[PDB]
Amino acid sequence: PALRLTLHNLVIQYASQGRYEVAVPLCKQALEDLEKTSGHDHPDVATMLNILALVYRDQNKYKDAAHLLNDALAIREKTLGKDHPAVAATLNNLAVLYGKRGKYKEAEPLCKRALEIREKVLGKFHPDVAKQLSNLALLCQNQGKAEEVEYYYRRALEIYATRLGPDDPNVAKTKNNLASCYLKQGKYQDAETLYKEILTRAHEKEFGSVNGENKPIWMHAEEREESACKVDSPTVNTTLRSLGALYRRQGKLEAAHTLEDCASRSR
Amino acid sequence: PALRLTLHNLVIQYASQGRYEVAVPLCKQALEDLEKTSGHDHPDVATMLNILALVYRDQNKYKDAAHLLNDALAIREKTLGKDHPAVAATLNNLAVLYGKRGKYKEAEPLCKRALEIREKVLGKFHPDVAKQLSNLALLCQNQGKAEEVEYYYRRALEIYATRLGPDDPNVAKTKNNLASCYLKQGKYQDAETLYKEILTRAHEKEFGSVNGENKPIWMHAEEREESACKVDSPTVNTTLRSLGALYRRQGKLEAAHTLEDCASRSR
Repeated sequence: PALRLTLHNLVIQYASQGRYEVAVPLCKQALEDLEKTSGHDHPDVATMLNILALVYRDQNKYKDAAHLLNDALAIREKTLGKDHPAVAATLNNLAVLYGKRGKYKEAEPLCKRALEIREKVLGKFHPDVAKQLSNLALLCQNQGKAEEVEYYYRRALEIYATRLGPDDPNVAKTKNNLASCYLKQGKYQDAETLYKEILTRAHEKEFGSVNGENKPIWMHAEEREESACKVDSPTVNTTLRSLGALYRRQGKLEAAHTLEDCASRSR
Repeated sequence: PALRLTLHNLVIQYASQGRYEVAVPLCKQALEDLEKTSGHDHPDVATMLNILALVYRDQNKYKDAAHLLNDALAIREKTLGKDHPAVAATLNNLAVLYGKRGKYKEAEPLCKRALEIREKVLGKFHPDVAKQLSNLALLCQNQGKAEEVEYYYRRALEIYATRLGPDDPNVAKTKNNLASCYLKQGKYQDAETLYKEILTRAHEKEFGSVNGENKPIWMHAEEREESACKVDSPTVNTTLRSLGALYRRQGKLEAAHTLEDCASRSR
């Protein structure tokens, strides 16, 4: 573009940074008009629609915001084509707007496609891609899609656990999420295993060499069923409670009762 | 006993150590006769019947061997009572003899009871329990009771992985055993996950912090499917060949070659 349509454009981003909407929305339009007269339907017209869609979302004009991104998407699909990185960002932004209104059904395909493009660009095992998974799986954690969200969380965990440390929060969060999906699928043992993994891993993040007399809380819980744990971690607390429902289901009531003992003290 | 019936006894064990049977069994009888005249039915007679039963098993006189252990068991149950550690060993030895003749059905309850006693004595999570759970998983495996095998290997792995280091061979061995169980049931995903866990863990036992650009072999294998591992560990080699077979089933033949060529180089 001419350094009119570029400096014009440079301030759009500039004044909106200090959240100065109203100011910016008007300029962006004046730009798009100049662009659609001096070169249409072109990919730049789409980049501007994108910024305008973002500003509308921030003003809670969701109907208007969504409409623009769809038109920016169609422009980018014609020009830059399918599998293009800029098409991936647009699909995500539209999936976001759809999720904000609780339209999960129509958000899933958009998010599924964005992930496919992201795998082509970055590779199947990049962690920018692991985002897309424990985000796309959490699309279907709303839709109760379970067999798919078993697949996507396993794929997600596969990347998180390997590419990042065992003390990374995404690992425990994905494990809890896969744990709930196993519970829903009546695979109680498979859920129990995952919960034990979180607690065992977390026990080792402070209590060194995991000694003979140094056992994780769940072991003491089960051994107590033959009749020192204050941890202010929010994810651990949830794990503590969630399994305290498995121990109740199995009739291991004293263990399950002992699973609130460190969930309500450490909070 | 009198230092006649003790030194008499001391040589039983002594001459049988160098596998000198024929010699020993005659003495063991002479001892049991002296014991049954000078104090019957008593726990020591049972210990001698035990040694006798062991010697008979080694001479392949299985009918005779099993009959004696049953009588030693009944003596120990009367004297030392149920839940006594010495009863546990007897039940295991009788379960062994029954397994050697392919009588798995009648061996399972004996082995199940021995485990219950071992849990009372040592606690639900002592390593010696994981030895029973592995023997118990293997008997069920011979009966084709896969759902129970799955249960017993999960229980054993639970102990091994937690109580012992992640580099402990029992972990990988139990994981391979559970994987085969999963394969037999047609639960290919659950087996694939286990195989990947072994390789990922083993990758971290030399290649430090598991960096972004430092991925495990199976990742490189799958990423290669978009078209440096010499490890002389025998268990790992098996895992590589097994996961390789799953990729072959999925039609990911290039991924399969990657792991297979790694195995055949490290042997």
